[PDB]
Amino acid sequence: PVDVSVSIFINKIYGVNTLEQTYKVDGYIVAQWTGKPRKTPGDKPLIVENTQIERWINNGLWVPALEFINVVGSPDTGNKRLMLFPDGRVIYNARFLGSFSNDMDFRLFPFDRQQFVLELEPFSYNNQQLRFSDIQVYTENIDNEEIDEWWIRGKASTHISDIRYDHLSSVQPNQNEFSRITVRIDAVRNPSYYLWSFILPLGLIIAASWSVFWLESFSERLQTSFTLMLTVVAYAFYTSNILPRLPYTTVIDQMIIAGYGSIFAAILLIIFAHHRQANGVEDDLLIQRCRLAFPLGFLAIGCVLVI
Amino acid sequence: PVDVSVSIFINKIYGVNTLEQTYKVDGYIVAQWTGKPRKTPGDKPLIVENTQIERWINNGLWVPALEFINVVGSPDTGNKRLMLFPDGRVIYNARFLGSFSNDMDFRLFPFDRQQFVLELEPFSYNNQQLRFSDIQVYTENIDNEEIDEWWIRGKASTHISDIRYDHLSSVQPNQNEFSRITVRIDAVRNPSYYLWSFILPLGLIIAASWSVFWLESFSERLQTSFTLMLTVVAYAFYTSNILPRLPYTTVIDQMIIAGYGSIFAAILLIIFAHHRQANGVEDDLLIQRCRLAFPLGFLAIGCVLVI
Amino acid sequence: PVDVSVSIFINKIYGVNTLEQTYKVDGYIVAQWTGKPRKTPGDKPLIVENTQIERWINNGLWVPALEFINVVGSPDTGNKRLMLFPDGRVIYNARFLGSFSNDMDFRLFPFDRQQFVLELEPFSYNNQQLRFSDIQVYTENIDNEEIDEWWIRGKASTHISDIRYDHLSSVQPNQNEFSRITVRIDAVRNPSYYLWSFILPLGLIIAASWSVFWLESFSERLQTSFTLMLTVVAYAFYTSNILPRLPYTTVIDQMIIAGYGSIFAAILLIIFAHHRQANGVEDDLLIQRCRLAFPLGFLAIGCVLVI
Amino acid sequence: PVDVSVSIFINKIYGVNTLEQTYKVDGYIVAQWTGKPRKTPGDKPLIVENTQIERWINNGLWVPALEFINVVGSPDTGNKRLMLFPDGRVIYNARFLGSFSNDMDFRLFPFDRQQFVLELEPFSYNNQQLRFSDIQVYTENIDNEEIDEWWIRGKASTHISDIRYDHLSSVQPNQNEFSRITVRIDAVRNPSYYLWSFILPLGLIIAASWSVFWLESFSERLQTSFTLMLTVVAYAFYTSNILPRLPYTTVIDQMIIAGYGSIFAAILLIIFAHHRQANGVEDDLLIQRCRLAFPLGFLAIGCVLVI
Amino acid sequence: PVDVSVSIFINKIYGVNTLEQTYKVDGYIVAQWTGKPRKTPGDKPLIVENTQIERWINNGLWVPALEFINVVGSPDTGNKRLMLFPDGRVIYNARFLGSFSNDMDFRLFPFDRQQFVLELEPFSYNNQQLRFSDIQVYTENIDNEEIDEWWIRGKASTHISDIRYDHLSSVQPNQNEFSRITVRIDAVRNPSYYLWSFILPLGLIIAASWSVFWLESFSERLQTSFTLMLTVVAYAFYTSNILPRLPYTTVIDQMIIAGYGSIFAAILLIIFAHHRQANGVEDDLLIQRCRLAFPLGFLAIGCVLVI
Repeated sequence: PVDVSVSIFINKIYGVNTLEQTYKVDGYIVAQWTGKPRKTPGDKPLIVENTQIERWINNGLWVPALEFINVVGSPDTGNKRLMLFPDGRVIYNARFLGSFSNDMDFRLFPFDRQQFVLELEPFSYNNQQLRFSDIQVYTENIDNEEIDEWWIRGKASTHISDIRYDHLSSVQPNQNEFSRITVRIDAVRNPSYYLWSFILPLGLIIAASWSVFWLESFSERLQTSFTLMLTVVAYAFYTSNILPRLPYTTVIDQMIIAGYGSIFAAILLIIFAHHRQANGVEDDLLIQRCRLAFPLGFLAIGCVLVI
Repeated sequence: PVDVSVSIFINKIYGVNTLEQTYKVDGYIVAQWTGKPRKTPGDKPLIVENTQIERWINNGLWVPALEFINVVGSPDTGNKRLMLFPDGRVIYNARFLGSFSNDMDFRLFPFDRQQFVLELEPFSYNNQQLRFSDIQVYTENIDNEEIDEWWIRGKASTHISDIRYDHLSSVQPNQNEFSRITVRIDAVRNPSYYLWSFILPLGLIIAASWSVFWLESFSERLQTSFTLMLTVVAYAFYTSNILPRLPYTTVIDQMIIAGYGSIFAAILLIIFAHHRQANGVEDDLLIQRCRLAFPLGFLAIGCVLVI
Repeated sequence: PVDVSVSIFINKIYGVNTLEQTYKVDGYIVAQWTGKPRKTPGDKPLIVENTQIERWINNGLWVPALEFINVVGSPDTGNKRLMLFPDGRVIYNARFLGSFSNDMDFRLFPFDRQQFVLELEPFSYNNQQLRFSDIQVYTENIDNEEIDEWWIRGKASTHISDIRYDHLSSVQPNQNEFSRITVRIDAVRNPSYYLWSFILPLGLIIAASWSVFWLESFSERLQTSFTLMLTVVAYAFYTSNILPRLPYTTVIDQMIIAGYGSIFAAILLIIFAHHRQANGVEDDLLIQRCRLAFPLGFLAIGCVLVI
Repeated sequence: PVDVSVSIFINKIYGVNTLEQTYKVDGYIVAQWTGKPRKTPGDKPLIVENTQIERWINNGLWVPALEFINVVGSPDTGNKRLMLFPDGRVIYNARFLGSFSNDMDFRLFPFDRQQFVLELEPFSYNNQQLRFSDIQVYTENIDNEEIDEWWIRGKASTHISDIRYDHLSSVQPNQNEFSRITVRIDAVRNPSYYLWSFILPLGLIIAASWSVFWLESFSERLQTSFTLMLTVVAYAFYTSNILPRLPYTTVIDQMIIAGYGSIFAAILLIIFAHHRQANGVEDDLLIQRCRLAFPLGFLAIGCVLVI
Repeated sequence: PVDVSVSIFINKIYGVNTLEQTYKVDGYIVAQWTGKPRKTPGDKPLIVENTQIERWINNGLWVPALEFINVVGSPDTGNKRLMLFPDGRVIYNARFLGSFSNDMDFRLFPFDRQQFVLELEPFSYNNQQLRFSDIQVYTENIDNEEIDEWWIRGKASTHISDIRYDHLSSVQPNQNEFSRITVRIDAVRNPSYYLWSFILPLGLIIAASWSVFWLESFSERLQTSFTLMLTVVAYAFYTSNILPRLPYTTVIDQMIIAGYGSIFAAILLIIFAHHRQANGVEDDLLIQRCRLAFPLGFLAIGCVLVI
């Protein structure tokens, strides 16, 4: 059972695809195991770069393929390197840039909490053939959080485990529990842009919506909300065009519907005040003057939308 | 006639292109057949990964090319693996991510029922040369439906069949019935986002559109519906920018046309009310009070879209 | 002069690029020619798939490169196959997906008539060396016309010709008339979508534009025409953002100009009526009642533009 | 010093990238030079296609690499062909699609004059080793300019020159004047689409903007210009979203700014007219009748833009 | 420790990705070192182009892989060349196009000062094996600044240094200090487009926003600011649709927020004017006359952003 030691170096995690639930990761893989002692030129370890690695394999060098389980497509592999030591040991070092998959929940945008995951597992060798001895991940990140889209929080989380597959080859003794490495990097979204450029003005839009009750005439009260209605649509447009596409409603999407709700509610109330009367122009002096009622009733509905 | 057993493992179905009628599928293919017994090291199966497979083929290993009939372009092949057994049997395992084609009807969007199809067929070997014995498809997906865009319903539809080509090679006896595996996975679109962020507020727009008749003056009644027209255009725009591009009208597209219609009808009625008179400002108390006539008359247009 | 038989199988024509005058074609090419008889294992036809073809070419197998004259870039080749018959004949079969170029006029969009073209020609062997004997094209298409963007007219038109190049190598006898196969597929755009979702609502806009004349006051008449102006711009935006990009104006584009024209023309009349007087407020009783003049005057200008 | 004759065939120039100053060219390069006499099969010239050229190079065929100096990235090479003559001469033929760079000034859009340039130069061989004897360029183009985006003007300008590099290897005699072929093709933009769908309606907007002075009331005069301002915003949006992205202002971009100014200037006067009084509402009968002042002052300021 | 001299030629820096913090660089690398003296054909230096370089590596030619540290993905390599001199020395010349990463601060857009960086490091050989002797970078650029998006300032900054890695093999002597070349190119953004087409009219919107106080009636004063609000919304959209996406607010983003604030302040003031009274109709003749108060009160808040 060959013991394989892994070391992952993470350079950059970028380009999150919200729709595809995807993120790109650039870095290096280092895999080490001990083989049969070799005769190296001179006696210091022998270096075999890119092209030449295949040539060594053709001569029977065992270099096991390690698969990125949760990779989308196949990674762009940069430089490959084999370091052959005379005492037997082998070090496979290669740089990669890959597109990775993971379950991502974006409901509480733009205050989402995400975790970037890497899953490594031998493609052909089961737990009894190839075994992951240990793994350390180096997240060589730091500083300038206010410049980056994501703020990495913890340090790299690591777990070597054994994955059992129920439907495999015509093999029955016990060859089915491949050993799998799982790396986890926690991150939080930089909410600064969405607060100041979306939440804030949306708030002012919704706030200024309530100012329709301070209008004197009914004709004024009603027609203005059509302009106000037209505003929320215009804002829904600007929102939807810039925010990331998802198959569900976010906090902001809820806020927009709530905006649509306030205006349509105002429309009903304004009409109600005017034509529900006991003479003709009896605009319910108090209901037309609900100028504080549903702004704070909106603060009640606002606190429940979070609940 | 070589009997081949196939097993498909579906990891991810994502990235639907509505216009090209395209969807992406990531997974593994496993194909197995029994060859002439080989003498493997020890007696345990011999493993051959990626690069080395080609070399073995040059030495006379028969590894049949299985074509994905309904693939767009050529799929990204990840790791390749040949498992050679001493008793003869051969197992081909490879990871793939491909863009596949299938007829997709998006008329009743966002309430689609779609089906993702895979069609496997040997590229050069007919039914009498190579025949598909059986296939099981493993959709190891489950849970968290409200996070994913599509909801997979059944397990997997499977069908091995024989395709006759009328125009083929220089063969006339019977080399023309290639065997095809056809895998079908049914899915329904997650309508949650589109209902709350598109359907609902559109309804309120159309709803509030009719409130233009509760205006007192003729000028108020008329001028306001222009703002209302401008509202539907703005909403039609917001719709088009976000929704999937199609070469036909959807339910949503139809609602928008209906929006244009309701406003245009009111325009006609409002002008009519004022100018259908025996003096000049005889605004027909019944027609200016079509405040219940065509709002629920629109519910007839709504039931006709359902019929 | 080697006689070559060609068969093109068209699977899907999609992805028309309006600006580049380009369309994507997925399908198979089959080329057959008769060489000197071979000794195949047994006597059974020999099959050579992908990788192995190059090995045969290195050993002196003549497989002429057949170039797609009008392809942009180089096509995505799927599976390749050499079928070598013992009587001599050789069959090259390969799947391809390519982006093809052709002159495309989109002026009378969305009512275009286009034709999808393929041009095959030997890359290195002239007519006296290699000549295209015959070609059949199989467009295994039919049905689902109102689900698809294009309606195919013919089945497939073909023309084998000899292309004379006037400026080539320092060769003078007669080596310059390469034989070319040209396949043509006629198609018509399904204008239904653009009619209901673009032509129609634009029409309602222009129509309701004319309703500016049923307004009483001058201030109403003029101020309303500014909201009307803003609506057409809103529509111009919505149109261009969704419709295909071209280097010229379409039928839809002209309607938009016509909308702008009607309103600016209306602006001129409305101002004219008020200030062209014999007192100050003598609004010309007939010119203010141009409520029918240019609605049918636009239908006159509209019907003349069709000429 | 090997005399090399080159012939460039241009099939298609498309896909201008305004920001990157890039354009795509599809075509063929043909290179001919005379080597030491060969003994060819039969005695007529030998043809070598794609794959086989590398094999010939491995056995000592000198095929010099010709670099596209102004290519961005590395070109899509189609078919390669070596034609080996017994009298010595060798003819290299290959099809290419490449993205080329050139300084492109788009200031006077959509009335650009552009020139598409190709620069060819040997990668490793200087003027005394390899020299370009002559070059002819064939633009096999013609007809239907009103169908294409760019109108090719000239035929093709040609220039073989000697390029001196001052910093190369530690080499000193005179090995620094690589011979370079420079192909230039002039073209003019088809302004039809931009004129009718952008210049004109923008023009009508700016013109009709001035109709703000024929309004009676101050409130009307002022409030209308807010709708007028909102229109230019809408138009700026529609323009910029469709127009090519640039790092400078175009003619059309200038038109838009001119619109903002016309409207803001109107706002200032309208406020000015009103509060510059001998009572409160004494609007200077001539300043309210600046209905002719700055419309023709706009044509005076407009012609200065030509200066 | 092999002394390697490097020379980078920068052709084009283009395509900045604001979110990914990425820029594309086209150019050449030249690497020179002295090997063991060779016997070259004739006696003049031997040239080895593209394909043949691998062949030399197989026969034992040491050609060290020099890795681009801050490269995203793997660069597109154009022509490769090995120049082998008889005295021993070897020169590697290769053209490259790569996407590079660097910390990029875009806060003060469109007035960014950016620096484009290249980082070279040997992939497999440490400081005691391979040492960077010296490096010169040639940015053969100059002139035509008003045409390009970025204005290159310096002549290019250099830093040859030694990077220590702390976590590698079970190696203890001193092999962990790879030598790294870092090239820096300073650049400034061409702000012209964003000033005239974004900064300028946005200011006019804000300026004209204040003109709401020159309105006489209360309803006019209040209702007009809703058109004004909708305009800033309209403008926020146009800004966002054209300007580059970032995870933080820029000056322009701030200008828009300043607008939303200015208008909301007016809404509150206008409402305040109307209802804070000692009679009923005391619309503060003085506070409605803040027509100069917060135009300069906005200039007080505005000048604070410079400090």
